[PDB]
Parts: sequence; C-alpha cells; structure tokens
Amino acid sequence: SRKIAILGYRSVGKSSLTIQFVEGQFVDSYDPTIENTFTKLITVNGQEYHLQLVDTAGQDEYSIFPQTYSIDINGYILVYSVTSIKSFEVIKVIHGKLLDMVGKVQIPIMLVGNKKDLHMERVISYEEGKALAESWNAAFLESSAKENQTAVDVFRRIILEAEKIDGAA
Ligand SMILES: Nc1nc2c(ncn2[C@@H]2O[C@H](COP(=O)(O)OP(=O)(O)O)[C@@H](O)[C@H]2O)c(=O)[nH]1
Ligand SMILES: [Mg+2]
Repeated sequence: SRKIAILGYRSVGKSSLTIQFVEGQFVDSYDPTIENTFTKLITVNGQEYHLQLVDTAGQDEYSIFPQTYSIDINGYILVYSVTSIKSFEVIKVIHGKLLDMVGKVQIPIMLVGNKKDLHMERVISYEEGKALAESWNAAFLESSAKENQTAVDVFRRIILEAEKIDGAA
C-alpha cells in the first residue's frame, strides 16, 4: 500500500492520465482541473499492489511547506510536459527542496512525461531528464493520456522501480 503524489503544472494533463491510467482506459475525460484522490488495485507477479494517487495544487506547483500536502503517502509521480520548460523545471525544483525537507531515504519516484503527441517538439531532452531521474534513482517515462498503451507501460515500469527503491529504504 503506497500512495503516489501527482505533481503537474496546470492543464498539463494530470486529470487526463489520472483517469486514463487508474482505469487504464482513455475516456472522453474533458472536465476542469479539480483536485482529488484516485486508486488502482492490481496484481503484479501474483503479488497484490494497491496504489493511491493525488492531484492537488494548493499553492505552488505542490507547496513544500504545510498546506494540505501533509498527506501520508509513500510515492511520488511528477508529470513533466514536453512543452513547458515550466512543468519540468518546477518539478525539478519542488523535488530538490522536498527531498531536502524529508531528508529521508529512497522513496518511489516516477518521472512521467505526459502529452506525448507534443513530444513532436520535445523541448526538454530525454537525456537531461534521464540524468535527473537517475539522480534521484527515479524512473523516466514518456506517455500520453490520449494513449493507453503508453500509460500501461508506465504502470509496469513504475511498480518495478517501486520495487527497487523499496529494497533501498
Ligand atoms: N495533447 C495532449 N493533451 C492532453 C493529454 N492529456 C491531457 N491533455 C490536455 O490537458 C488539458 C487540461 O485537462 P487536464 O487533464 O485536467 O489537465 P490538468 O489541468 O493538468 O489536470 C486539455 O487541454 C487536454 O487536451 C495528452 O495526452 N495529450
Ligand atoms: Mg486537474
């Protein structure tokens, strides 16, 4: 049982992949940007896995200081956009600090790149992102809400690293 926190700029497509991922199905999904908690129970290798993710925007991209973000999770999935130097740079910021705040051990970190159909432009480099995810020992993933297959790939790849990071902490 681990809850993964979602950190994605505005209209980055959080709610889109949150619904497409959790359900594992690309549905119409065309609502505003409401915050909430989601859940996804699945079995990997016969082993049960219960994940719960949240999409919030209290103040900052996610606010490091007390602001309803004092949840009790055990995961983190930051969504970076292949078009918003803002989405990926802030994600790298909130992380640096956040990490610095908890000063804990290796926790499940997932760097997912949403809005893949935009990658056609790819403003951020797969590398820079690689070195980043490698820095925190996180996994770098690039998918699209409008695409299930990609999502799925993010579901397995994450649970996987989730395993490694678990061995550490
Ligand atoms: N091109 C593209 N747009 C997406 C994708 N996922 C969501 N979006 C966009 O996200 C925008 C806002 O919806 P939403 O999912 O609520 O983003 P959120 O405000 O960050 O949660 C809409 O303009 C959607 O087109 C995607 O996979 N590809
Ligand atoms: Mg939203």
